[PDB]
Amino acid sequence: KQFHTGIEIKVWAIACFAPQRQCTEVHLKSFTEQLRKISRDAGMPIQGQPCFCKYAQGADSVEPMFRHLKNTYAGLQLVVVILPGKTPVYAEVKRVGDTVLGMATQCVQMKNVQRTTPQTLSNLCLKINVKLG
Ligand SMILES: Nc1ncnc2c1ncn2[C@@H]1O[C@H](COP(=O)(O)O)[C@@H](O)[C@H]1O
Repeated sequence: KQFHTGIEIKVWAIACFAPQRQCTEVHLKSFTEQLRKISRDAGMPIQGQPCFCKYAQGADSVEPMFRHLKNTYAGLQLVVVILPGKTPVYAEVKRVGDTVLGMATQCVQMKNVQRTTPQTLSNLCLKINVKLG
């Protein structure tokens, strides 16, 4: 439950399973900037430039995507996964990340990317801190 120091997240990825027309590029860039600042201020800095940011659709897209990521980006520390409401994509991200490829993933809801609040960003930093701590 305690906050872990020493975490720096330099290589990370975004997979957006929410529809681009709903969660546009500027939503992603804005969400990301807000996340960079609060994680910085908290002392678990996530660098502002993700190594990869793409839209995907459907649970079947998850495993080919993570394979690509794992095959392409050495030192990949985290995949942030944006979800549009209740979706089987969540189950699949966890199956593949935790069980198949050993890749750390953190899911977040589309609504919290379209409009951030300090508290929802805080919730996310803590979930991330526990994971990589
Ligand atoms: N069945 C589901 N469908 C969509 N989103 C989910 C589901 N289960 C959990 N989540 C979201 O996943 C996030 C937690 O992800 P994680 O901490 O990576 O396990 C929470 O913010 C939830 O909103």
